[PDB]
Amino acid sequence: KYYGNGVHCTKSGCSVNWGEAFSAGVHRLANGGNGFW
Repeated sequence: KYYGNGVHCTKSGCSVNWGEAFSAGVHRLANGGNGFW
């Protein structure tokens, strides 16, 4: 179960793939590049 924050609970345990979250953050962060909405 992804929590829209690189946080998934697999095999009955919540953890962070990080690289998955990092990809989430970059999408949000790298979106505000001067323009181009």
